[PDB]
Amino acid sequence: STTLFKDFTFEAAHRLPHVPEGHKAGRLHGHSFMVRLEITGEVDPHTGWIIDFAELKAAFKPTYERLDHHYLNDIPGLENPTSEVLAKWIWDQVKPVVPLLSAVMVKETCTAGCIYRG
Amino acid sequence: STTLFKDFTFEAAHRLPHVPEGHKAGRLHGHSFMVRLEITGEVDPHTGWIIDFAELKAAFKPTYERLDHHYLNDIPGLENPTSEVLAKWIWDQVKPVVPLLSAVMVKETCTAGCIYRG
Amino acid sequence: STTLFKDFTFEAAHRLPHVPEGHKAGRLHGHSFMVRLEITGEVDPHTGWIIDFAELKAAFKPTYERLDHHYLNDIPGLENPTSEVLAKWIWDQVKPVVPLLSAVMVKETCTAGCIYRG
Amino acid sequence: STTLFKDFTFEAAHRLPHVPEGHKAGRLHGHSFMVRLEITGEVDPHTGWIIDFAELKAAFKPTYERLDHHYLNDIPGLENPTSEVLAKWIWDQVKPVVPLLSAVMVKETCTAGCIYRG
Amino acid sequence: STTLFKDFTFEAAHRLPHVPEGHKAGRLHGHSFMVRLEITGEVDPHTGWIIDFAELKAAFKPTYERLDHHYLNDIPGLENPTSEVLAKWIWDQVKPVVPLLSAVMVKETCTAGCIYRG
Amino acid sequence: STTLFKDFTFEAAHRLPHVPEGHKAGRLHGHSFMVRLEITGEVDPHTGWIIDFAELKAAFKPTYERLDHHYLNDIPGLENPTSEVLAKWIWDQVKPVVPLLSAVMVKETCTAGCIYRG
Ligand SMILES: C[C@@H](O)[C@@H](O)c1cnc2nc(N)[nH]c(=O)c2n1
Ligand SMILES: C[C@@H](O)[C@@H](O)c1cnc2nc(N)[nH]c(=O)c2n1
Ligand SMILES: C[C@@H](O)[C@@H](O)c1cnc2nc(N)[nH]c(=O)c2n1
Ligand SMILES: C[C@@H](O)[C@@H](O)c1cnc2nc(N)[nH]c(=O)c2n1
Ligand SMILES: C[C@@H](O)[C@@H](O)c1cnc2nc(N)[nH]c(=O)c2n1
Ligand SMILES: C[C@@H](O)[C@@H](O)c1cnc2nc(N)[nH]c(=O)c2n1
Ligand SMILES: [Zn+2]
Ligand SMILES: [Zn+2]
Ligand SMILES: [Zn+2]
Ligand SMILES: [Zn+2]
Ligand SMILES: [Zn+2]
Ligand SMILES: [Zn+2]
Repeated sequence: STTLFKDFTFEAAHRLPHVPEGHKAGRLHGHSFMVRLEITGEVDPHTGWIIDFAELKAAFKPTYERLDHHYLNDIPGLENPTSEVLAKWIWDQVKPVVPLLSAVMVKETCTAGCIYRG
Repeated sequence: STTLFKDFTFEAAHRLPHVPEGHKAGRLHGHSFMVRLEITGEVDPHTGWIIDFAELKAAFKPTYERLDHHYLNDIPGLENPTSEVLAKWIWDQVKPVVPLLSAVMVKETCTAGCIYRG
Repeated sequence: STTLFKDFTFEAAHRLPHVPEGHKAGRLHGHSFMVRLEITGEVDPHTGWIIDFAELKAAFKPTYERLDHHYLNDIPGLENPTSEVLAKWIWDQVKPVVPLLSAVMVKETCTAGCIYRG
Repeated sequence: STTLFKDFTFEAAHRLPHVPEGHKAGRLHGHSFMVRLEITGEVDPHTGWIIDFAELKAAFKPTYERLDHHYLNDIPGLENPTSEVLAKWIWDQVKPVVPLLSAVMVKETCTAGCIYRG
Repeated sequence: STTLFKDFTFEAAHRLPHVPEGHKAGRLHGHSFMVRLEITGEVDPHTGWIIDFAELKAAFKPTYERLDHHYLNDIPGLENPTSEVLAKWIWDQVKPVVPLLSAVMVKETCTAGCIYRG
Repeated sequence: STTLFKDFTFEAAHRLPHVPEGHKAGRLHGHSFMVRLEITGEVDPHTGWIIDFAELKAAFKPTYERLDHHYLNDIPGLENPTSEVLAKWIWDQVKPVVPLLSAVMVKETCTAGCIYRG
């Protein structure tokens, strides 16, 4: 078994609407978000790879454009943009064009994140 | 499933008591230790998260104050303070208060660590 | 000569109001900003330090709290919140309470920043 | 169960022979490679570890010396030196001298790599 | 005084011609090179910046393309491609187009590097 | 002007003898300490360098061996081993064997350090 992964970062704004009154996350703020796409599958004997890294980047690119330098709450499905909802949403957007996807990781900060799978 | 993780670092001294005579780990020394706490669970449809990262941080804290800026060998159960032993010890202290705990990782140095699960 | 520094991270939203329209920075977005404060001065023979790292952390606190998990455009003096303007703005808030401040570095992203001095 | 891991970096050149003529990986180039060896086993009740980190390092050394500061295409088995092939290859060199080995990870760049377990 | 900086990484092979016979840098190998371009200048009142990060990026591009996924020794002026020689050579390419340039840093590996300032 | 730099890390214990009664630094503890040595001089036309990175690693080794996996307080001159004192102390050990030394930086934690320059 072989797993490949590629990391991306994007700069965005968000706010959490269902947190308690005066919770710091309920104010408009932002992060440099780290996402990791992980894919599992067979290695081709000839090319020596599961899929070209550049090909994983290209598949993620339209989702990436929509996230980077944007305000996440304005994206349908992200109206509650926690790390967990974000990772599921990314899975849902990318799984159909990367059928070998087996994990998506979202880090909001250098110290805290989330991993979504199947 | 969805996993959450939060990272902490604490600064401590320790010594390994059972290593051979010349061994550098037998001398009083210290490290910047890194701990990752991992938990696995259901995402609440309303809050959009498993628990607040800050809840996690708050639960580890009593344990954190005991490790940070201390000499590990003086803590009961850490009298042989390897990473393997520390990881299990941290699991035993934190699992009772975070039942969703699914792994603890401890890194002594930037290049070396271990993961205790179940 | 001896210089000390301490690093801080805060999560915030901002947008640049004087970019041509269509410029990515003109949209509401965010970053995990890193700030480095740098002081220069005489080491006390008794304490062995210039001042305590925690004293530096404490003098920065009221400024830190205005920036962390906030929208920077709403802070007066920050209506054009570029890295350059922000480093100056922080200098200006922090120099009165830390007279040995010799530099302020602001990093918007992991790959890009600014340093302000004197 | 408990898992131990150890990280190494080696500096190397390589080119991919089976990419289309345009492709940038077909040019002679290089990377600071990162490799992680992962072992899973029983923690000895006296030593308090699975095996010494230093032992894992000493076992990887001969493989390490072949990789470091070398051109990978000249190494038998690495004539198509992708991340995937490197992972499996390292697995193959290392599993016989470290039977606890449970994963090998190779990172070609900071944001991209691959995990192998047989 | 304000300084701004921007980091880039590129993947390249090289080798050193003037080291003694068994020296490891004399073998064909590679690295993930890191370069930091630094500029110093006045902050414009309207833009709030010295120049856009993206402008510094665009000026460096023709030079960056020559370096990434290439063999350094084949580039004229880089037949002895040490960090020191690389740093000066980048300065020499970029300085004429970016007169505000005040420093070029190169790092071959995570822990070693060089800074050229004219 | 050209400057070259090399980073090292060592694992050590210390405590601060001159902090008030309850100060956490006054307890026995430890750090992964990072040290950067910086040197400044002329690049030899033939070697393409100031000195070999490995040469600087060799000049620092006897001093490095005294710090790594050791209790700093028992080293003469380090009875009060703050970052400031340690950076001056390392300068003092390293200057006589590296006349081109222009800076020593010491970092105790990931986010706080000291730079001493003569
Ligand atoms: C910035 C941070 O306060 C906010 O983004 C936040 C706070 N707590 C959180 N907690 C969880 N579990 N998930 C999150 O995304 C999350 N997010
Ligand atoms: C500093 C380091 O030598 C010492 O803490 C050390 C050395 N070797 C080790 N080896 C293992 N397996 N686990 C450890 O915690 C460990 N720990
Ligand atoms: C998001 C980022 O592109 C935007 O914040 C941005 C773009 N270019 C920039 N350029 C400079 N010089 N300073 C900035 O703060 C800056 N900031
Ligand atoms: C340099 C880099 O472009 C080249 O080494 C490259 C490109 N795409 C890749 N894609 C995969 N899947 N694996 C690789 O090792 C890989 N390797
Ligand atoms: C990779 C490394 O072994 C080799 O490239 C190397 C070794 N020692 C060096 N020493 C100096 N000063 N500069 C270098 O670029 C340098 N470069
Ligand atoms: C571990 C940390 O609490 C302790 O070593 C500490 C605390 N505050 C400090 N403050 C200064 N200025 N220098 C130090 O070395 C220092 N060192
Ligand atoms: Zn947030
Ligand atoms: Zn140790
Ligand atoms: Zn921005
Ligand atoms: Zn490559
Ligand atoms: Zn090299
Ligand atoms: Zn300390």
